[PDB]
Amino acid sequence: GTKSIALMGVLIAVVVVFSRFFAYETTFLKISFTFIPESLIGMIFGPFWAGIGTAVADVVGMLLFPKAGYFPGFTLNAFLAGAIYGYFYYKKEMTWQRVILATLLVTVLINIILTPLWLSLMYGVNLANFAWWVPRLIKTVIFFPIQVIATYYLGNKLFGKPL
Amino acid sequence: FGTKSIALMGVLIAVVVVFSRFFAYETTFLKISFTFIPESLIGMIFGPFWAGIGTAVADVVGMLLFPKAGYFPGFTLNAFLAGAIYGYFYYKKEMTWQRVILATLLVTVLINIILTPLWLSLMYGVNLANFAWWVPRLIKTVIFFPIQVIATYYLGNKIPLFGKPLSE
Ligand SMILES: Nc1nc(=O)c2nc(CNc3ccc(C(=O)N[C@@H](CCC(=O)O)C(=O)O)cc3)cnc2[nH]1
Ligand SMILES: Nc1nc(=O)c2nc(CNc3ccc(C(=O)N[C@@H](CCC(=O)O)C(=O)O)cc3)cnc2[nH]1
Repeated sequence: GTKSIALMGVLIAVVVVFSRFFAYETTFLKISFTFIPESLIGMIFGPFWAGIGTAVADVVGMLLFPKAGYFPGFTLNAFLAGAIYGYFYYKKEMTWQRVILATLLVTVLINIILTPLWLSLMYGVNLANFAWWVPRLIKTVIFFPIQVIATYYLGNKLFGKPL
Repeated sequence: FGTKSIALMGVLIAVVVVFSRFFAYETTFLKISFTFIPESLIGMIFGPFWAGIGTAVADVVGMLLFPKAGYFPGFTLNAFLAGAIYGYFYYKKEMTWQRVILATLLVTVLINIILTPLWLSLMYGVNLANFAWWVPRLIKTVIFFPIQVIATYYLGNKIPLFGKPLSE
């Protein structure tokens, strides 16, 4: 489907933009707004194609802007986001309950279980430092509210040609 | 030098004990107290230092009564810190979003995550970190922190103050 493809291209483009220019990016933390386009992309296109949508959005991301370095497991992250967004959100009506438990399953399962894993995995980390976790946990706990408010709102301002 | 501070405080300590022992969720290694509401009132009423001692003793009568689960000091070290934090942010200064958040944040990080699991380390003996030994904890801290910024903020902006503020 073309129409779907145009949409996808633009959306992949926006995800790239968020991660691209307006994130807080430092060596062991990024603060971006890369959750918003991806949940719209989860809503329109559903789990598998939101998954692929965002995974390739990441790889386009690093092919363009590589200085950060490429680590495989981060693109798995992208994919999971898509699937999760899509699976919770495509396409039941947004419910505080479920903007909430999507958003939880994303924060606990990709942000504190896995991203610390990747860096640990191929950056040399003394995981043992649990003063390593303090910015990560300040953040992990501050932005969940932001994320939930924003997602709810976006969720509740026909989607397009998705599937 | 307190004639009524003692009586009313006794009453608040009692509220704390009930909220703590009678009314809230628990299992080994984790809990949701809803004692932040009365312990934050004491931040608001008593300034930091007494609120700290206030809830420290609220803990210890808490355990004079309600013996099983033993007594462990560093938990009452938590209790004094909670009191003192709510005391420092909420007494004599307006409670706004910008500061309910930074109190609830310092209690949460410094006590619920830096310190409490560190006492659970010594008593029950599981020192090591486990993905996901922690996790029910982290689930609880990240789901519930908004509940406290939305409950103590509203504690700070009320429902039917009437008589006299910030002295009583
Ligand atoms: N494939 C790949 N894509 C990337 O964009 C990438 N970027 C970096 C640059 N370094 C970083 C910096 C921060 C975080 C990080 O803390 N990520 C949080 C996201 C928080 C948010 O978006 O709000 C995470 O949990 O993943 C990861 C890698 C390194 N390898 C990569 N590898
Ligand atoms: N001194 C003392 N005070 C207590 O309140 C106490 N309570 C118990 C009962 N067992 C438990 C069970 C759970 C938690 C607990 O995890 N408390 C945490 C909840 C988690 C969090 O920090 O978010 C807390 O908030 O205090 C403490 C004691 C045993 N010894 C004590 N000893």
